[PDB]
Amino acid sequence: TSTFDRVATIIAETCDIPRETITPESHAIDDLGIDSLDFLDIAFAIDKAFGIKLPLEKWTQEVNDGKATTEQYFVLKNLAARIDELVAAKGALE
Amino acid sequence: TSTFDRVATIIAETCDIPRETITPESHAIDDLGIDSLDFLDIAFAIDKAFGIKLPLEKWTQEVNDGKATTEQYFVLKNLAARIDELVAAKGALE
Repeated sequence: TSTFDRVATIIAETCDIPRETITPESHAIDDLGIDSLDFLDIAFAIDKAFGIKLPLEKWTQEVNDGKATTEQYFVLKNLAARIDELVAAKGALE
Repeated sequence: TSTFDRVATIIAETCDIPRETITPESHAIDDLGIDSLDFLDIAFAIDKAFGIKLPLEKWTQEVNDGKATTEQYFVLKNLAARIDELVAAKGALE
């Protein structure tokens, strides 16, 4: 099962959002009716689901230091790529 | 300077929000025109400002486990109380 599909499922069940409406181009923020509280629930679910920790503070720092754009963290297809990166690192550690 | 006042200043300057409109009863979320991206900037600024880390994942877990309400984390007066608690702990460690 692809990382994105796993993410879509998590989001759909975490915020009761119709799975069919979630695409790789959707956003984990300001979209799908996802409010701030909803997003924190998504980040929580993703962390436990993949055994990782979305480093929100670190990401915010990069977007401010001009080292990243919001799209690379919140666009679902890219969020999946961020998760794969965090998984690879956590895997090595394990 | 009170913890709340410090928080109000941070929020005002982080999201360019008129300080006069920030009260102890305001919310760090779904209020003051604060969107999800704005909130993450606020959490970031608070962490560095007080030398602490707002444990967002842990809080989300408590609100889900029925061990806490959103009000005790996002209502500014209460957020200030959460910060004072995190500071006390960090202080002891230091």
